[PDB]
Parts: sequence; structure tokens; C-alpha cells
Amino acid sequence: MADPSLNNPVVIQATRLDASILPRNVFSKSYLLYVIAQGTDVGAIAGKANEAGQGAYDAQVKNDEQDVELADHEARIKQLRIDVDDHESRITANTKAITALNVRVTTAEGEIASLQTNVSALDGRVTTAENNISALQADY
Amino acid sequence: MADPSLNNPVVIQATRLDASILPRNVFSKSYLLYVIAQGTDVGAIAGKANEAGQGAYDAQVKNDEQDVELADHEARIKQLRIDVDDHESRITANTKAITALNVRVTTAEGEIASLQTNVSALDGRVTTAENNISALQADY
Amino acid sequence: MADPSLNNPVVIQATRLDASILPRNVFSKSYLLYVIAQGTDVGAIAGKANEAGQGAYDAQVKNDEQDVELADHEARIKQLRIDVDDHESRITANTKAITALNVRVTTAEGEIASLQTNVSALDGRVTTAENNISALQADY
Ligand SMILES: [Ca+2]
Repeated sequence: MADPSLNNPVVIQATRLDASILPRNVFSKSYLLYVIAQGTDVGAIAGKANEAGQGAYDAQVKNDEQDVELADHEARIKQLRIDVDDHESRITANTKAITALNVRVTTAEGEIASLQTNVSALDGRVTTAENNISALQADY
Repeated sequence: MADPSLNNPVVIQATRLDASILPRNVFSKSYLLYVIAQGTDVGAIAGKANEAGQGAYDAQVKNDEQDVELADHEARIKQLRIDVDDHESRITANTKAITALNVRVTTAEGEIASLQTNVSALDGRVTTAENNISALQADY
Repeated sequence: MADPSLNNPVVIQATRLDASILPRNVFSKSYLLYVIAQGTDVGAIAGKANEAGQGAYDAQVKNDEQDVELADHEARIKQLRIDVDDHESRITANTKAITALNVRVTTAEGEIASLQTNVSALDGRVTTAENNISALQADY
């Protein structure tokens, strides 16, 4: 998790050099300019170090929130896997059930046709029988 | 892409400063105090730069692991997409199959009904015919 | 969003130290070695701070790209989630339809069976009728 110490800037405990206080007769000129320039530059690098700290810190907070989002996505994916596999099972079951039901209805129609033929035949024979009855009754 | 150099701190100086090693009849008060706090400040900025660098490094490592996790999530998600599309196909197929089977069962039942009514007709006419036969046989 | 200012290095006006610019008889050995070491090392700290800044920047841009990919993952996951829920619904519906169709077909077959028994009985009765009629003209 993001490290808050990166949010603490360094405050410069030194005071911006006054060019009155440097030793007069002991230093060369070039070295004087060197000390002053080094002071200013120390200030600047301090600033850069602080800003860098803040950049890395923000990178870390972003990484943390993205870690939460990644875990969430992972979980969602896993739930979705359970659901999809269950769905696979139930789909297969439904397809097989449809096919089996189809062979059953096929057999049913097969029986229906024969029943139709039989009922027609019985109808004809019954008609002939009725005619014979009427004929036998016609005489006495 | 990860830079290990960000995890390598710069080691400053060699020897620490107390005003012992300082000349100190040559330096004024303000400049003496300036040398010391500046020493302290250089130490502090070294520390801040190092910690910031390390923080950025850790941010990069986290970026790497998150990249791996992102790739994993990508593969898993795309596969789930293909699977879900397959499920869509089979579901549609099953719905259409059910629709096709239902009208089939309907016509089968309609024909069963017609066969029922016809059978009832035959069963009445057959009963009446039996009555006529029995009457013809009775007289006699 | 990524801050490009982290890629802007501090340029240190001081390029440290020469044996020409330094005072001589005034400094102690330890203090001289301290000045030299301080010169080289402060520069080094500048370099490290700059490098750290660059690292933080790279971390931020990488975070941005990962944000785009994460958003993509979010959208895809939620969409496939609703789709999977839809599949759950229609699968359940299909299972219920299959069960209902099965309940219909069982009863239909039962009715077919009853029809077969009835048509067989009618067949026998019609045969008996044929024999009785045939017998009735047989004796005339
Ligand atoms: Ca990241």
C-alpha cells in the first residue's frame, strides 16, 4: 500500500547565503562563486527530490486503487465462470432432453397413423355389417 | 520495462562533520552555521532522493505484476466471450427446437382427439348393431 | 493523468571543484576531503533526484494506459455478466418448457394406449358380429 513518507517534503534548514558573511581574504573568487552556486543548487535539487517523492507517491496510490479494481474484476470473472459452466451443463441436458422427447413424439405419431388406419378399416367393416343387418331385417 | 537503477541509492561523502575539523578562526558565525546546516541538508536531500527513487521502483514492479494480472484477465475474459457466444447459439437452437416440437405435440393430440370421437362413434354403432343382431337371434 | 514536469531535470550550475579554486593552508585534511566528497556527491544526488522524477513519470503514464485497459475490462465484464444472466433466464425457461412438454407427451401416450385397448375390444366385438351375421344367413 502507498507509502505516506513520500508526502513529507524536506524543508531546507539552511538559510539562503548572504555574500557578506563568507570569509574575505581566505577564499579565492572562483571558490566563492562555487559556494554560492552550490547553495542555490542544493535548494533546487531539494525541490526536485520533493516533487519526485510526490510523483512516486501518486504512482503508488494509483497502483493501490488499481489493485482493488483488479481483484474485483478477478472475482467477477470467477463468478462468471461458475455460471457459464453451470449453463453448459444445463444446456447439454436440455439438448439431450429435446432429442429424446423427439424420438418419443416420433413413436407417438407412428402409433397414431396405424390407429387411424385401423379405425378406418373398422369403419368400413361396420358399414358392411350394418348393411347386412338391414338386409336380413328387410325380410321378416 | 523496469529500471533496477532506481533501487540503487547514492552513497554520500565519507566522513561526517562536527565543527572540529573546521578551521574556525577563519570562518564567521553565520558562515560556520551555514556550513553545518548545509551538511545536514545534503544528508537529508540524499535520503529524500534515495527514498523517492525506491518508491518509483516499487511502483514499477507493481506495474509489472499488474501487467501480468491484466494479461491473465484478458485471456480469461476473451475465452468467456467465446463460450458465451456458443451458449447463445445452443440456447437459440433449443428454443427453436422446443417451438418445433410443441406444434408437433399439438397436431398429435388433435389427431388423438379425432380418433377418440371416431372410436366413440364406432362403439355406439357397434352397440346398436349388436342390439339388432341379438333381436334377430331372439326371434327365432 | 501523467505529469511531464517530472521529466524536467535540474541542471546544476556547479561542476564540482578544482585544485585551482580551493584555499590551501586554511583547511584541515578531513575538511578538504569533505569539500571534495561533498562536491561530487551533491551532484550525484542531483542526478538521482532527476532519475527518480523520470521514474515516477513513467509510472504515471503506465498507470494511464493500464487505466484504459482496465476500463475496457470493466465494460466487457459487465456486459458479459448481463448476457450470462439472460442466458440463465432463457435456459430456465427452456427447461420448464421441456418438462411441460414431457408431461403433455406422457398423458398423450396414455390416451393412445386407451385408444389401442378400445380399438382392440371393438375389433373383437366386430369379429363376433361378423360371425353372428354370417351364422344368421347360414341358417335361413
Ligand atoms: Ca499500475
